[PDB]
Amino acid sequence: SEAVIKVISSACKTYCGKTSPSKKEIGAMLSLLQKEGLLMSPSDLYSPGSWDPITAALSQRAMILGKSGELKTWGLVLGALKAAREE
Repeated sequence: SEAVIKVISSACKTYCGKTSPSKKEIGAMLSLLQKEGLLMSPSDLYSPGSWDPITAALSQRAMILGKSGELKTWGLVLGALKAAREE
């Protein structure tokens, strides 16, 4: 909502680098992860046990609707966290 955008922006930069997303990207993806009912708060990203219902949905709408405007962001924000919760 304001902090998470940065709390995760620093992680993706250390797990991806320049390839990482942007404050504009994540910010938009978040609003979508809250409207779809997939998340109740921006801090929900700290729940690695909810990435399942959040990864299948995004990949489902993209494969079906034909647009991964939010997937490209999820995959990135995930590729970083997944590594942060492994060490």
